[PDB]
Amino acid sequence: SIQAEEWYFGKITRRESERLLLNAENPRGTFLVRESETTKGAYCLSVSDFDNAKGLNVKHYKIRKLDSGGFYITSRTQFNSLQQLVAYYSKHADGLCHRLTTVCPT
Ligand SMILES: CC(=O)N[C@@H](Cc1ccc(C(C(=O)O)C(=O)O)c(C(=O)O)c1)C(=O)N[C@H]1CCCCN(Cc2ccc(-c3ccccc3)cc2)C1=O
Repeated sequence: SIQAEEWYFGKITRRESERLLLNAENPRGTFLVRESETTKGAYCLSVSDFDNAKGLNVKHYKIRKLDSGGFYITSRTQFNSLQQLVAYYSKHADGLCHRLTTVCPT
């Protein structure tokens, strides 16, 4: 269960995820997974980033889940679970702003 994961914030809004991720103490890759605000069945991976150009900022990546069982950000790279997906992105930046590092503080 996703509801078991400490990085799963469930039904929080996009604005709220930005409020939590825009904390000065968050290093790049601080993240949380929440429900998509407008796509039934989808989730969103909200991630903190930082560069001199934009300072501290947030990126939101939609996560799709097929009834066929696969979870993914890009259909080319699928996982059997949301947990496996988070594990993979904690080791690979790929198309993300930074590899996932630590769960977002509230
Ligand atoms: C309004 C907004 O924040 N849009 C997000 C997408 C998005 C997320 C959540 C909701 C949203 C919510 O906020 O709840 C909702 O679902 O309703 C909505 C929305 O408003 O509809 C839309 C966006 O454009 N993110 C960027 C994020 C930065 C990269 C650029 N890109 C395209 C992309 C390219 C590559 C990859 C990639 C990643 C890993 C590996 C390989 C490739 C992923 C995305 C994105 O999707």
